[PDB]
Amino acid sequence: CSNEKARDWHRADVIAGLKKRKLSLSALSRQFGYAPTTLANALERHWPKGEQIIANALETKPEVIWPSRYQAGE
Repeated sequence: CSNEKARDWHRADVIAGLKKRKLSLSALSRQFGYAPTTLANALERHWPKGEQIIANALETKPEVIWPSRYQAGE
């Protein structure tokens, strides 16, 4: 019924995976300035630039945390 964690990283695979080192949507938010609400709402809101902030911490690409949303190829 609820896809919640459809194919992308669970809301917990995001924070649990990231927080596994030293990251929390609350810290990355004030580290750049955007209130904690912005970073959080960046999970379902229209703002692909918010995922860059998170993926940047893993030195990876957002296409790795949300692959089923990106499929136009490369």
